[PDB]
Amino acid sequence: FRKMAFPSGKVEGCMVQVTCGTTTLNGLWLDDVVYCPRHVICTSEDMLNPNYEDLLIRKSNHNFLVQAGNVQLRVIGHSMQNCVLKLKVDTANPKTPKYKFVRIQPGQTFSVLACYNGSPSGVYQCAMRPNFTIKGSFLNGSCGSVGFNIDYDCVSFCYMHHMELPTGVHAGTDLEGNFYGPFVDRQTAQAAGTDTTITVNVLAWLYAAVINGDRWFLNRFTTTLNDFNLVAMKYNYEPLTQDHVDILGPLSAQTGIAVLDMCASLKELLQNGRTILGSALLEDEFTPFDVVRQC
Amino acid sequence: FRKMAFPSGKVEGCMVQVTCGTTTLNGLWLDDVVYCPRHVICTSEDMLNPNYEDLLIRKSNHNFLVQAGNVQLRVIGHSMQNCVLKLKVDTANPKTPKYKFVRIQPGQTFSVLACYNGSPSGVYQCAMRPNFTIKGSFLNGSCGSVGFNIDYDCVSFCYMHHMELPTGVHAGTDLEGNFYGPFVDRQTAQAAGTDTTITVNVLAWLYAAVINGDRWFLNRFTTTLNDFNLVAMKYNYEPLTQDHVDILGPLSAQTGIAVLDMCASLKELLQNGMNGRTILGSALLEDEFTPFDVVRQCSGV
Ligand SMILES: *C(=O)[C@H](C[C@@H]1CCNC1=O)NC(=O)[C@H](CC(C)C)NC(=O)OC[C@@H]1C[C@H]1c1ccccc1
Ligand SMILES: *C(=O)[C@H](C[C@@H]1CCNC1=O)NC(=O)[C@H](CC(C)C)NC(=O)OC[C@@H]1C[C@H]1c1ccccc1
Repeated sequence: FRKMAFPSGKVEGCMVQVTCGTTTLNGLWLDDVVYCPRHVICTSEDMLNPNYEDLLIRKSNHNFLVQAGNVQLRVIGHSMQNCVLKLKVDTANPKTPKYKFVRIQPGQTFSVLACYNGSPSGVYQCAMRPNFTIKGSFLNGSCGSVGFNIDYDCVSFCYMHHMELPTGVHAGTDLEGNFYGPFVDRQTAQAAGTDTTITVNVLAWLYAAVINGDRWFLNRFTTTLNDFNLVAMKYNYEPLTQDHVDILGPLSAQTGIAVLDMCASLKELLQNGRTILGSALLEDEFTPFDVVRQC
Repeated sequence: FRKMAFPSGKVEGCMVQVTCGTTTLNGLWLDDVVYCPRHVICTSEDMLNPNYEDLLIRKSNHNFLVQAGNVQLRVIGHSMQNCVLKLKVDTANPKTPKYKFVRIQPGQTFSVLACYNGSPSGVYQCAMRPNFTIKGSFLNGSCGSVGFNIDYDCVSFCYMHHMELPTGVHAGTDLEGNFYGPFVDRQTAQAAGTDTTITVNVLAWLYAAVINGDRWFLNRFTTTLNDFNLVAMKYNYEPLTQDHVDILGPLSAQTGIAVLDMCASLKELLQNGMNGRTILGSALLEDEFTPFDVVRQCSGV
């Protein structure tokens, strides 16, 4: 059992290089539109507190250089939607997949195709935290990298990268330019809330382990929802609902471990602390969906 | 800092489905050849101890169903090379990347494109353990999935998946059909040796942590290759050579922390544990990043 990204070929086809002044970053070319963070129009000074409306007024279509390999695309329109720029280009991406824009929920996962200069460097899987940050690997030039899931041949884009916070975690927008969490695209110190642990994911992981041999944490003891949720309240785990139980229903079936048998194992691991799938810590960034896909 | 696979696009376009009998697995289609594990030609009873020569003799081209997307590729020939089967096909993959076949060294890493029925489902990063196994995620039907690196525009194919060992680790071959390690493609309990921890990679990871702000484990001490190696041997860490030191040179230069200083820090961590702290978020020492891995990621190649 491994943390696993989606095959990223479908997204690589959409990545382009967008340049404006001395600023360059990555764009998402879908049909005849390139999506990219709006702070591409910003200079050094401007970054501390830009007026994007006024700054955009100062830029014409020709100030934007969209590059797809050894091919320049002509920009012919531009519009600001929230924190993203939509540049209309004269050419439609032949490699446009079937795609949709979604806004995922915290606790959901997606893959990230980290890019630089419109070229992909690597791929990894992230979770959206309850405080609407992600733990990534992004350097300067990586803005415009996107997060996505693949259901069938449909690419669901859900994230576009804009910034690092002083803690070193990351923040960005959906593809309509709306930030996840309270953040603004300005170079100021910004706090994320206190985080918490995605209980439903820890359970699915404990299922993943069982399915893959690790079984030492199981026990004869059992527990109720209301009982488990006092323990969880104390260790800063999200409370478990009947909706979460039902979500875990399918892994319960494959294993014959009732959800609340597994919650008993988790109460005990929480109160008393070997390894589980070779981790010394409880992993909370696999969803039930992820666990079922990989088993 | 993250465990990060190469982008897999160039490889997805080479994955096909190969079926022979009730047995389906994945093949790698490059130019006009499809490469896959040879046990695709086995049934149930054959698995326990097959004579692959005899079994391949009794099979013909029409016995191999190769599907690529929604297109059926006509097989027009079949040879065996070591533990892999080469199926010549009527059409050449128009999506054949520039590629090479390499046999990687233990301690080196590579990306795995996990596939089922010729369809990619996922991608992750692995190391060739010193005992020539890999800790992967492989189910039935995943055989023929490949591991690879990208250097330049060239895909270097280094691994093709064959089997799971009793302990749960995985074993396979290079793309010429030679297994990494002492393993055979037969349904029998098979031992890998005792595994060791890849010391030069652990050091590479400690550099990655310093680069990313995690510094509590640095100390003012230093050591010698010889004095460190006597500790390494005790905790089943590969011994460090002057070659490993020079490989770590570039990361030494960027952090201005001397290799043997970091070895002093590793020494302390092994003898004292992590005292409850973490490092790059981990409660254990990671050994599946090469120095090359850390540099590619901490500089954006
Ligand atoms: C993409 O253009 C880039 C990616 C950043 C680069 C460093 N790591 C990353 O993920 N984005 C930016 O540089 C941001 C542009 C603004 C928001 C329009 N700015 C940014 O990320 O600044 C880094 C964090 C804010 C600074 C900070 C730390 C500690 C105390 C105060 C401020
Ligand atoms: C790919 O077709 C498949 C992938 C395996 C299946 C389960 N997990 C995997 O990675 N390969 C095979 O099934 C192998 C074909 C043989 C070599 C002809 N066989 C295999 O993987 O056996 C599973 C483990 C070895 C058996 C075992 C355990 C304990 C004691 C004795 C034997």
